Amino acid sequence: LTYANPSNMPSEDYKWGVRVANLKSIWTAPLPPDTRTSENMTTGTSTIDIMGLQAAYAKLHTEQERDYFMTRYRDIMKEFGGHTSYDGDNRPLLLMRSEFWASGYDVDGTDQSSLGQFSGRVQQTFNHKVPRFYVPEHGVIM
Amino acid sequence: LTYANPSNMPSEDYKWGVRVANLKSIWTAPLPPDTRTSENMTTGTSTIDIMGLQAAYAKLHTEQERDYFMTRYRDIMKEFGGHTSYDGDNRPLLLMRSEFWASGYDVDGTDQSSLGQFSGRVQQTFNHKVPRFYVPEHGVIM
Repeated sequence: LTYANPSNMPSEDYKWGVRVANLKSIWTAPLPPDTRTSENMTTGTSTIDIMGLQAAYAKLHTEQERDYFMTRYRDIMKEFGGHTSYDGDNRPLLLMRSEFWASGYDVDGTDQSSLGQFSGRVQQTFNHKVPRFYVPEHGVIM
Repeated sequence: LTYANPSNMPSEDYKWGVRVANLKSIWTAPLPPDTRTSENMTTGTSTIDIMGLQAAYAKLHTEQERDYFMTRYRDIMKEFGGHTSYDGDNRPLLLMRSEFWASGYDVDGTDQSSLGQFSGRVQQTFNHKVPRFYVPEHGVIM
């Protein structure tokens, strides 16, 4: 999202915020669309290079990995056994994360017409704790 | 060195002796020059034999090994899990081996002109011990 100014983002993207991804299903987490279903190695007319073939496989491997898991530098790095500071790739630092399921209770209708009818009331008490944190430089915590 | 007589070997080869190999570097221990950089398998025009290919790889393997490590019978044998007497391949038997680094000291010049000048003097005491050895047959110990 290379939006320059909020006056550039879709009305509802900046009203309620941009759309997050659905929870992993089979159809809701397809393989990367640019995912190769085949790979050609230009061969000779009546011979193939047994050693070239080998190599062909080594390259496709490196490609496949980038496609499926290391689409991120910080990611192609980690698989090298190294690490990259959130300062190497200018990524906001995730300080804390809370997740929970919100619930509530049903309200029973009791008049002549809506007796046997209910309305679910979702009241969920939650709490989130961001442990003390040392701010290296000036910035915002979102 | 298939020299017949010393009158056949180069002047300096038989004056001071034949040249030994440099100490392993990157450029001083290249891969065998006859080392294959590719290997063709003659394929059909619009099909390859998936099983033939497999085989192709088995042969190249045996070739590659001979090229890199078993250029010697006694060597292609050892990788079979066997052994060959120095009598199987008529090789001189290495009885003892000593290796060391020779050093010395510098001599300080002290006249008007060579005061601040030095000459390195390499005096190295060494010793070599050939443990007792049972001579099976008549021969020379070099």
